[PDB]
Order: sequence, then C-alpha cells, then structure tokens
Amino acid sequence: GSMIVFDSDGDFLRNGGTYMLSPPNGGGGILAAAIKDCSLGVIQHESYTGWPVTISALVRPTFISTSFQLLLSFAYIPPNVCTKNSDWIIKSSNDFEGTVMLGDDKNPVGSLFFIKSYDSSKNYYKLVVCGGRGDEHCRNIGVDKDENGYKRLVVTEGEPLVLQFDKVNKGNFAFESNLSMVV
Repeated sequence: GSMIVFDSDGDFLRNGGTYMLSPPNGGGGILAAAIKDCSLGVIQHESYTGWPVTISALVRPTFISTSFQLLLSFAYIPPNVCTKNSDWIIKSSNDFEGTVMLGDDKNPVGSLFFIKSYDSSKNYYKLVVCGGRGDEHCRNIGVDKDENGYKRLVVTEGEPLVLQFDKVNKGNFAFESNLSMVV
C-alpha cells in the first residue's frame, strides 16, 4: 500500500535526502567494513553512530513513497583501498541468499530497494529487495553474523532490520572515531 515515509520527527521523507539509519531496537549504527583486492560490506555495529544514507527514487517527486524503487548510497565513506563508490548493492554469498555490499570502482549504480512499513503506529520501517519485474520474490534486509564476527546486512526471509530515519545530527556524525573504517 503506497504511503509516504516519515522521518523520526514525523516529517515526510525527502527524495534525494540524507538520513541516519536509526534502529529502534538497538544493535548500533550502520556503516561498512573491509571484506578481503578488497570490497566493503555494509554492517551494523555497537558503539557506532554510523554513516548517513542518501536515498533517491527513480522519479523526481519531493517525497518518498513506500511504493518507490530506491537507490541507496552512503553520504560518507572513509578513504580506502577497496572502492571509490558508496552505492549499496546486493551480491551473492556462500553463507546467505545475499549481503549488502558497496559497489566496486566499476559499478557506481547500486541495487534497487524499497522502504516498507514495519510498524505504522510507531513509524518503523524495513528495507526490502525484489527481483524479476521489480516487485517479485521480495526479501527483507536483516542482520546476521558472518564467520568473522561482523553483523552483516543480509538478504533474508527472516526478521528484518527495523529502522527509523533520523535527520542528520552534525555532531554525532562528524566525530572522528565514528568516521574511521571498522577493523
């Protein structure tokens, strides 16, 4: 059901806007870690505020609807030897149906996501990815641990990563320790 997404303040989510992903049920912020040349995988991690995400629809209205296919990119990544790009993309895995990675130097356009309602009462949302014609074989984005202890954002039919979208706090974000890659 097509409805407009709200940020944590109750304002309409803006197309092309940048928001801090804020899981209401704990676990920490969203950022990336190197997966060994090397590629960056999107992770959740305690004691990290995380990096803001820029959210853009394929059409140009001012506000985002749950029915819109979306491109997601980190508004910040640290200098690194893995990739120049920050677009979220889905890649296969020997451990999951898929995981959320960042595009390498040759794939600057990422995968298509939807923001779907999780709890209408509290304005909680989740991310889903679909295939085929655009809305087929849909899967949740959840969180799960890989062999090396990273809480990876994964494609799954299991319980999703629950989210709110916070307007960017310029303090919590710019903290130098928050801006370094997770090792």
